[PDB]
Amino acid sequence: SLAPSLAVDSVFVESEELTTPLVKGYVPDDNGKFDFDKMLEQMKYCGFQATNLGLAIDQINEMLHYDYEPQPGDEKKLFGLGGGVEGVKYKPRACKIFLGITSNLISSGMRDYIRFLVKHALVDVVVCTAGGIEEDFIKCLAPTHMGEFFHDGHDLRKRGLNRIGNLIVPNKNYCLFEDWIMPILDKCLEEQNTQGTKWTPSKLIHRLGLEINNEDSVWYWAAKNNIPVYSPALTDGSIGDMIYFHSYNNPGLVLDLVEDIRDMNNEPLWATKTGCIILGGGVVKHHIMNANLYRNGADFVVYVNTAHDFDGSDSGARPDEAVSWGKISLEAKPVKVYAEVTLVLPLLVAGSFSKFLAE
Amino acid sequence: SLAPSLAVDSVFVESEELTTPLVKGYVPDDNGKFDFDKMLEQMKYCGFQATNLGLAIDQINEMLHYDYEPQPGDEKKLFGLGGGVEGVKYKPRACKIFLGITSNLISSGMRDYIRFLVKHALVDVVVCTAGGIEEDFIKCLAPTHMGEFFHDGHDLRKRGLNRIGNLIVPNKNYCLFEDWIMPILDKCLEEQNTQGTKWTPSKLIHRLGLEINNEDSVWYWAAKNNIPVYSPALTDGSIGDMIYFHSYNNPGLVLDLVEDIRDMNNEPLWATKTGCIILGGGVVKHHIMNANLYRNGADFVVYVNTAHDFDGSDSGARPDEAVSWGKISLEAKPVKVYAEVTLVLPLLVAGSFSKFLAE
Amino acid sequence: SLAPSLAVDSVFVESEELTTPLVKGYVPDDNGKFDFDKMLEQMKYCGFQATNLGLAIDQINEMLHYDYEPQPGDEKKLFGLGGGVEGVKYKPRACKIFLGITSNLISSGMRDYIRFLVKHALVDVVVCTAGGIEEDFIKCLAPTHMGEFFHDGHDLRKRGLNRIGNLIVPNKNYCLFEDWIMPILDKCLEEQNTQGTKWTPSKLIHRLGLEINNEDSVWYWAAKNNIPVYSPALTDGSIGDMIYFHSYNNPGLVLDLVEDIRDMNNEPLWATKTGCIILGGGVVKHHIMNANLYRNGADFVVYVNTAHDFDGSDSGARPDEAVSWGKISLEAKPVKVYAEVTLVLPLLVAGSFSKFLAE
Amino acid sequence: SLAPSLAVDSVFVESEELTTPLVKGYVPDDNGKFDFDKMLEQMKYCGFQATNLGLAIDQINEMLHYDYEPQPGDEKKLFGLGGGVEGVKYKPRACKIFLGITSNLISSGMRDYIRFLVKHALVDVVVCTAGGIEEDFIKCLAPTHMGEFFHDGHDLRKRGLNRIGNLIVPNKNYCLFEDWIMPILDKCLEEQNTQGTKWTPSKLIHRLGLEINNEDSVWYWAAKNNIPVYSPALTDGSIGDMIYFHSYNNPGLVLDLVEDIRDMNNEPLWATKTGCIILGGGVVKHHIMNANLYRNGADFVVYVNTAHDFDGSDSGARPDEAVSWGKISLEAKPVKVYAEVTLVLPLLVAGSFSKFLAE
Ligand SMILES: NC(=O)c1ccc[n+]([C@@H]2O[C@H](COP(=O)([O-])OP(=O)(O)OC[C@H]3O[C@@H](n4cnc5c(N)ncnc54)[C@H](O)[C@@H]3O)[C@@H](O)[C@H]2O)c1
Ligand SMILES: NC(=O)c1ccc[n+]([C@@H]2O[C@H](COP(=O)([O-])OP(=O)(O)OC[C@H]3O[C@@H](n4cnc5c(N)ncnc54)[C@H](O)[C@@H]3O)[C@@H](O)[C@H]2O)c1
Ligand SMILES: NC(=O)c1ccc[n+]([C@@H]2O[C@H](COP(=O)([O-])OP(=O)(O)OC[C@H]3O[C@@H](n4cnc5c(N)ncnc54)[C@H](O)[C@@H]3O)[C@@H](O)[C@H]2O)c1
Ligand SMILES: NC(=O)c1ccc[n+]([C@@H]2O[C@H](COP(=O)([O-])OP(=O)(O)OC[C@H]3O[C@@H](n4cnc5c(N)ncnc54)[C@H](O)[C@@H]3O)[C@@H](O)[C@H]2O)c1
Repeated sequence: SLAPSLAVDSVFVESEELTTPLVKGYVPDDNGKFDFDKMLEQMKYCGFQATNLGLAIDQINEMLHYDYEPQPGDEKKLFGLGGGVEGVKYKPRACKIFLGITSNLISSGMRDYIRFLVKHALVDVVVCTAGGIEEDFIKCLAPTHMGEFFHDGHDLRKRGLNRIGNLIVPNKNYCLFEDWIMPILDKCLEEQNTQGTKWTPSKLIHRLGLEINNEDSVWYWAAKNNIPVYSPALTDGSIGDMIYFHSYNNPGLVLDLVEDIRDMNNEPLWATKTGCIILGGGVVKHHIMNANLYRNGADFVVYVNTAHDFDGSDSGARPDEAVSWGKISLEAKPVKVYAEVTLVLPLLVAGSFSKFLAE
Repeated sequence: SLAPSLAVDSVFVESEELTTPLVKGYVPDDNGKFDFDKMLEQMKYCGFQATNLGLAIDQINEMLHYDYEPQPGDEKKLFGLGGGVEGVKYKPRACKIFLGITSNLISSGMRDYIRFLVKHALVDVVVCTAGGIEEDFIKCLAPTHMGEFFHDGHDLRKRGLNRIGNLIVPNKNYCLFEDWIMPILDKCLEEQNTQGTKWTPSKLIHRLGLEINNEDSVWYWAAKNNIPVYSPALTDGSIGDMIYFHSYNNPGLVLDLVEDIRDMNNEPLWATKTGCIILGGGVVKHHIMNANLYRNGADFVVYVNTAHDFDGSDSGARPDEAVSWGKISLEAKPVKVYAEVTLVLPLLVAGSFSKFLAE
Repeated sequence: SLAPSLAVDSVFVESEELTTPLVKGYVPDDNGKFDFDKMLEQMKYCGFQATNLGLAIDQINEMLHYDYEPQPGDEKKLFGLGGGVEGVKYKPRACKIFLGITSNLISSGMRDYIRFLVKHALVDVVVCTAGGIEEDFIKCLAPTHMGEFFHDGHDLRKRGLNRIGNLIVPNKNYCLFEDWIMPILDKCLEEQNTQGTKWTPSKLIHRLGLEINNEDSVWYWAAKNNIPVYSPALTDGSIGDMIYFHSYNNPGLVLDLVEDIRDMNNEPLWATKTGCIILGGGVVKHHIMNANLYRNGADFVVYVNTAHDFDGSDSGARPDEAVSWGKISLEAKPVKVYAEVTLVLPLLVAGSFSKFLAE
Repeated sequence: SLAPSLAVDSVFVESEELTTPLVKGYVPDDNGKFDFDKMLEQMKYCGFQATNLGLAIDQINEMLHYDYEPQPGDEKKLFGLGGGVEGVKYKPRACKIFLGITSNLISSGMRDYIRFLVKHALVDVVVCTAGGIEEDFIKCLAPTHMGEFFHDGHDLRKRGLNRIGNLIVPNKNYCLFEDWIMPILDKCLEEQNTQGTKWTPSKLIHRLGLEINNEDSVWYWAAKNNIPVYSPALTDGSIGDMIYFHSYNNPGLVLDLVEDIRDMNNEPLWATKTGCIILGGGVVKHHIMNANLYRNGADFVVYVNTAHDFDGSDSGARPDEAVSWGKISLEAKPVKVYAEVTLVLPLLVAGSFSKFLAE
């Protein structure tokens, strides 16, 4: 017959002519050569989350390269200056950068990428939950092993093997942590009692960083570079266990949240611009983004996480939700990559931080 | 031709005869009648997450009905006794029950289901992040409104409308919270200074529950029933904001984590059995499950959350991972429902808690 | 000191006064009674996906109750008339309804809810992938059993036990299917050869429905009610296996896609309005939504699935994407519930289809 | 006091000493240099999905390098020989390789990586849904543009702009496709009528590949290298639309599934070993894995997809489920990467296919 006219008209509508960029991947070379830099450059034009990874690289580079001319009479406010450690290259920046990491990222090999950022003061403030605090120190005492996601936990428990995803922390590691930290907690309580020291999570994490005295440790580098590290639920993990058992041997330690919320929420107020790089969700994400409401919004933003907004969670909220709160500025152009961080962070570092440090 | 013999042999293997239950849904009645009780009863045999919901109902009923005969010379250790509020039905239990909730569940209408559990002391300890603490009190001052997931946050911010998923909290609600809480913080600091009171998150949440003095509030009922509520990152939210601004008007408040980790981790040690019901992930999940390591494992367990274990997160970890740590006992038969809680909790309550209370 | 003025101004902005509905859950009764109808009624005001479930119930009720006055000279075009089966209640409708289901929903106990809809001609066209076609017939020969998600597949294979999620299909079930279907395929090929019959997936599924001749079967009811069932990849499953082995014993069967794409894409063109209810994603979702482009868009739409749009997949695309294509009309108000269907479909049926049938 | 002895004993259990590999990331160089090869090499030891990506690279390299000594009297059965195109490097292999791709991967820039594999006959059989068939040809006529996930579909439709995730296909592209394909369908129907040609999806896709006659096209290279391409729902997309409208101008085309299920399910039976690389889920995943049941299982397997098994879907099923069916051999060591393919495929190619081609 003749096809229905409504179908013809609906399937074959006219379209606007577009001048936007085109979708195009990197073409691997016909001789087997593989150009990683062209691969990385084309991610922005590959679509779906590869495109968001490219936009996130762009966003971090805007943080690293932001500059301005101070108002008459003002001096320039700079960040990333470092703690003057011999031989360590630092690069001053006009944008202050906050890093949030979930604890499992320190369990993973991302620890080595994060350490690189903190060693060179390429971020200025870190928020990390308690697991990521303690496991950085524990890794200076004993390693975490490769395992598998599907191995019966009954068998692991009978062997004293604690599972974190497809990783294994033998429980002996925590006995070694106990041996290391108990004399430090004794000294901290002695200083509280005799010198009036008022402990908070950030002050304790600074002290533990100096104590571990080991260049393999992220929080050692944070302490050496005077990078504050906040962790308002610092007792939610093995450090909490150590505080628990310590307190029956030596009672009276106080760990205060109030001083640390003053200090955290004041962190974004001096800088001309702030950038936030949030790897994972939960407390570290809300703590950083809420602090940035105090300056009427973060100016540059990257989220990388596996959450989605359909459950109403803070973890899953899009950057757009944070705009409604004032936690992201009205002028920002934020980026979320929907991905597991171990697949993403290495290429983010290659495309932004490392290139910047090489200038 | 003749089909390949390897294909014949591989496609048509013999099978073992099984005596396990059969998959079978509820058959709605041909006249339009719908029997919700038969619907609920058949979930266990429907497959996929409906089956897990049925198993979770079974698991909670095992918590509610667990009983034992004390050893010679011992008395029976009971829970769920309540605070003797007039007219309120309570039901003593030999299993102690921990409830963990993410903050957004209090933003949602799940607040009414959770309030029911706390009012009747059908749970004994709650862990809830700061958002769920404050928004329960705020809802006694002003309501949260229905919105949508896709409404530009630039427009919302210009209108002072804070978005939580598809919900809206007008910022005026937080000004009302400020008016309500500032005199309380003044009094708490006065008691710290003159009576030596040592504030912790759980002690403060108890006090705020009594202060709101309103039967619509979950944490009012927790305080009246002497149900401890822990929240180790209590500053990660609007209460943190209020503490911040209060502290410039009236400095010196201390909010201690150490006493609260002693108290939290001792909560599981008296009971003959413990059950854990964890709605959502993050801090509330780790805090409860880790506490239960101190008794060598929780005995009954239900998780309901939208996370998955592939990212190595604590939120996404299966119950099997907690077994490896000793946080779930070797003899437990735990259940996870992979689902958004607002779709699940009402039917869990119908199938377990409500039926129990009606006995 | 004095708190920073920028922080004061940013945290305490003024807000617009709102007249939108309020978030409010159902309050279970203090004596243990549980009112499922009030539970269901309040889902719309509970937030997150409970709200979307309430909106989806509303959307389906709009399909079931849509009515109009024909233009002068026209008669009213009605659907849901049924096939005149004795004793079966039917309810004519002016909105034509398409149902899409993934194969695993027939493996599950949702088979009983879907059968209810098809028996009463509460939907007019179904699209279902091959697994859901064959397993409906197989369940008339032998049942599917309950199993578990975590049981080593090496052990299951050695026992001839095929796993579908937490369900088990003993391989003997497929040998029984072979015995049942081979004489039918013989007859179909005989009719092709002697009567010129031109087989398509929808024509074959109709024939298999009549052959099974069993009121337990969804596709039996579809055939009796002259509900077309499309499945353009009908060979992607056990029916494909049976066609394969049959063809070496008796070659020449032809199964044509061309006639079936004419017939599928013409299905939406007569009705005054169309509604689409898509349970799961993949082929069934694209096939139905694309067909509705031929009328310039579906008028009412519900999606229920576990996919997300971040991967660019057709499965994960929001209704908004289908609007851009013309597959959903510009005036529609579509609804997606982000959830596993076994947790959702029973309450959708209770709130819409069953209530409608009871009128 | 003294800490409870049960807590001491439970928190500080003894652990087995392990000899398994250690978690360790790549350490970016302190001068800003970034070694992509060491990055890639360390993924296996980074944890979570980076580890699975490393294992997937290993699995593909096992496919590419598998070799064997034929039994006495047999000759070696080889694959990847190519179609003798001048200048194109091919590498014979004893393992036959199946590639499955969802349609959106051809919409994306992954088209360029996939084309590389097909051009060099580094895979032997492809299964791709209809969207990925047509959009490869359409891209030879007009490009796909970059867009965004959040742009109102009402506005896009009024402009004739079809959205695929964050990509845009102007509808004019489909009018150009119509102009290109209608004379081909005319000729195919002429050959059916005058020469008895029996069209199937794979035979049509071969013909369209030769017709486009363009080295930018994946399916051109498949046809030139005699790589069969299966697509049992080939009408589920724009090719289906074109067949629809063509059939009213020129009726009688038949597109048969039966011959194509014989041919697909026979593809795995000759090779000494088979490997399956499945990018995305749905039909392409089931079609390939089910075919491999016919040889009693695939020997090497990589899945990369964003699905999870909790919904019982075929898309979300772990490799372990396919073992239960016999679709994966009992001796295989399969790998799934839980990730969006655009973030994963480039590094899979760099680590396996490209290195292999360079030998
Ligand atoms: N994970 C550990 O190693 C460990 C150890 C001890 C204590 N804990 C405690 O558990 C509690 C909760 O842990 P948490 O705050 O680190 O967050 P979490 O593990 O609850 O994760 C929060 C969300 O962040 C996202 N996320 C997590 N890992 C991701 C990844 N690799 N890639 C992308 N997104 C990811 C996910 O959406 C997840 O749901 C903390 O208080 C922590 O101290 C954790
Ligand atoms: N959400 C709010 O209303 C709000 C308000 C103020 C502050 N905050 C703060 O954000 C921080 C993180 O929030 P959080 O600890 O409540 O958890 P979260 O929002 O980070 O969620 C943790 C994980 O729990 C799961 N989850 C969340 N909601 C779920 C749901 N409805 N159904 C099933 N699973 C769900 C998800 O996997 C999610 O990734 C807290 O410190 C909180 O105080 C939240
Ligand atoms: N699953 C079986 O029982 C079975 C048996 C034989 C053959 N197959 C074949 O596998 C192929 C692919 O299967 P399919 O088309 O049914 O879809 P699928 O299993 O590939 O699912 C497609 C998407 O739909 C969503 N989905 C699936 N189940 C869901 C659920 N319970 N709740 C919410 N969303 C859900 C998910 O996002 C999933 O990724 C088909 O050709 C089918 O014939 C399946
Ligand atoms: N997507 C298009 O461009 C397009 C165009 C026309 C027609 N269609 C039709 O839609 C139907 C369904 O599409 P489909 O079979 O391609 O699969 P799908 O889009 O239904 O995806 C199936 C599952 O595969 C996984 N997946 C999809 N994209 C992924 C990604 N980038 N990374 C990781 N995992 C991913 C996801 O779990 C998804 O649920 C097909 O018949 C197709 O022809 C699609």
